[PDB]
Amino acid sequence: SASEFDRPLRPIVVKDSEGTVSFLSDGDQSSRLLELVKDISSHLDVTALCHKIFLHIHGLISADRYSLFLVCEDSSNDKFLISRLFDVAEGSTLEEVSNNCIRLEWNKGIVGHVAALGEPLNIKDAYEDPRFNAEVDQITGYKTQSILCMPIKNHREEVVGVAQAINKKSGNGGTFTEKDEKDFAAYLAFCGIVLHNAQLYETSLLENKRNQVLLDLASLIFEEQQSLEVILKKIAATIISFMQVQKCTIFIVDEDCSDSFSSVFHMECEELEKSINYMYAQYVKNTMEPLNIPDVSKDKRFPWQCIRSLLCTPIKNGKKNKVIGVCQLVNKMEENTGKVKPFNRNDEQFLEAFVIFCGLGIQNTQMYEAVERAMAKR
Amino acid sequence: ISASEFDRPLRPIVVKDSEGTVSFLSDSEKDQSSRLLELVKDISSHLDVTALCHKIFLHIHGLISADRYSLFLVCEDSSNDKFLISRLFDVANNCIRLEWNKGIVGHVAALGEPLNIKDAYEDPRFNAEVDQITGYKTQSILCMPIKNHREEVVGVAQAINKKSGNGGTFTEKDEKDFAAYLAFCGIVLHNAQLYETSLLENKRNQVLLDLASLIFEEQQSLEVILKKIAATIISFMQVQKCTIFIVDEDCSDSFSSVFHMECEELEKSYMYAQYVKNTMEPLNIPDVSKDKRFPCIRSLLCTPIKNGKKNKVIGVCQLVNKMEENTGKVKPFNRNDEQFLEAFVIFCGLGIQNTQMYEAVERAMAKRN
Repeated sequence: SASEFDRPLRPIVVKDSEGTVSFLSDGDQSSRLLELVKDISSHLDVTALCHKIFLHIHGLISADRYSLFLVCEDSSNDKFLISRLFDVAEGSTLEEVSNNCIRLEWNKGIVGHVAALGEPLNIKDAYEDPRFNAEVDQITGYKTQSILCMPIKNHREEVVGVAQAINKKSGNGGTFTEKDEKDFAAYLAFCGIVLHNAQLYETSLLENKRNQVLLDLASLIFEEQQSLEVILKKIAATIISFMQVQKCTIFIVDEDCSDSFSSVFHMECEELEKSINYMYAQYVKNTMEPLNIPDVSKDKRFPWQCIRSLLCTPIKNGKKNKVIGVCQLVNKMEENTGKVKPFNRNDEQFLEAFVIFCGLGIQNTQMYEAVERAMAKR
Repeated sequence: ISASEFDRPLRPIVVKDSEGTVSFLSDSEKDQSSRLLELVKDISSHLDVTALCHKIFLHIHGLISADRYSLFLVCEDSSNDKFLISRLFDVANNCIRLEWNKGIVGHVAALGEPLNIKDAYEDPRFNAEVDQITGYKTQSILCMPIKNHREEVVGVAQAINKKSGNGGTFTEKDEKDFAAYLAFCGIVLHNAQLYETSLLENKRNQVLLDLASLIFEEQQSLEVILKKIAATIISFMQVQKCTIFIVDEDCSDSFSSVFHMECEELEKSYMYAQYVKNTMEPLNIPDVSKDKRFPCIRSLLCTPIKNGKKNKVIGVCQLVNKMEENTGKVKPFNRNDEQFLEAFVIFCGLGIQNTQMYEAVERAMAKRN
């Protein structure tokens, strides 16, 4: 389902030349340093690679608590760091990676900001920092003294990661060295590269999986193109499922009266599945392009549980001109919340590809029902 | 766009499940001590295998000092038969290709040990045909293996003929400097390959995705549709003849009838099918004239078009003479070639199947008229 696909990926489908539409795209530290870079260099797996980095910074330079952060980016290009790899309280755990996951939005927090500016930070007293949040420090009676918080960038200087060290170990009540930066920041510069390769590889693995899904759904709907009702159910069921939405509603442009709608098929997302607000359908037919509305109680186009976010595409046929039906998704839901987000590019992008086959299939189902209506004229 | 640009090892194109149903969800998935680093830094950014090679090529230049330099990339086809290829080769266009244990290099490949060669005209493995034709004298030779981290050999690089005052061998300490840098190339090389295989696994999904939009466009005639099918299969797979057999609708060990296209276009309308029909499984005959048949038709792929629930055999697909491009030369089928057809057959299944049902009403209506 659609929500592990929610970083930025390439289009599923591609136009060319009044785009006919297609799928097919186109000394003895220096010494040590090395031994390390070898050790990461072989990891393409971000989880795996992240662990190995976290491990590495540890004996990289001397302090009390370390933290790694990984930049992320949903499909709407909104970014943010998360970390499950967090030094805590010292002999004291449910589990390690404790089911449990920090997440800073972009530019908030000491790290937030390191990120968003991509310059390192060598604080001597955290409490002097206006972006230190002392809530944790307070509740657990740790004393956060000194902070090393450096960005990790890929070769193009993009920030992919932040990593910081807290409270330099010391028996002279000390700070983080100029040297101390360097060693830490050297080793990171390698990470930013290796890591970035890791992200790009995992994007393709995903980019794949998405297409495998698409192929499976392709086979599914195509199995039984003999009853409109039959086939819409599978389109409807299959979508509500993968898209995590609340309703789906297919409208079939009528084959004779090329204006209005002969059949209509609805489906709520606790499964029931049977046969009254045509405004968006008629728009998207007459407009012939998709409709994405983050929420309708704020869209000046359409006289205003209930219908917040709308992503409503049109099904064209073969030869790619007549809109033959329309598809109206309603109310994407944040995964396990049930909150209600707006459809982002992902969802737009999958649907677009999906209804190409939705088209083909509905069109040929209709053919069948056609011939069947011939036979019952004698 | 040819089956043949996908001829390396890939994930299973389909998983079949406890009981019939093939899915596409596959792979269960979501000092120069300091001077070296400058070098490692520079390659590690690269996931393009070309671009990463060109880079390794340069580095090795500044790394040991020798007259002619070359770097060799291991390769691999659906069938797991490794060669080496190379387009970076000081002769100080064209692309070398060595089979697996041939040559010096192909030997250091296959043994993945280095050869440090003091005079070349002594090593058995050497041959002077080329020195001779061209007037070079090969002399000393450092040939080193490039391993990724699991110690497997992904490439070979070599340096021929030291530059010296005293006339030089290749130093106990040149070997090291080299092997060294080569360790890193191993690992980066490997990932870059890994990346591209992925990239390739996805271009595959879009070939299918495409050549399914193609099929299910109109399913209103068994004649139309098999043309569309065969036509594409022939170009895609690079064979001379597609023959689609459709099992008798009615009952059952017959063959209703039969499209057959060869590879220029349209004129249409005989054992081999049979065997698949009955077995229910793909058939791979390298040489068609050395099996269980008695006999052009040198090479045979026959795949069974199954059906809805994937337990009956709707139909059968067969092709003749896989012929590598750059040639025309005929040639057997391999895992790639099976796999793509294994997939393309599914949709073909539903494709056909669904057209059948339509004609089953064209033919209900030819009982009146």
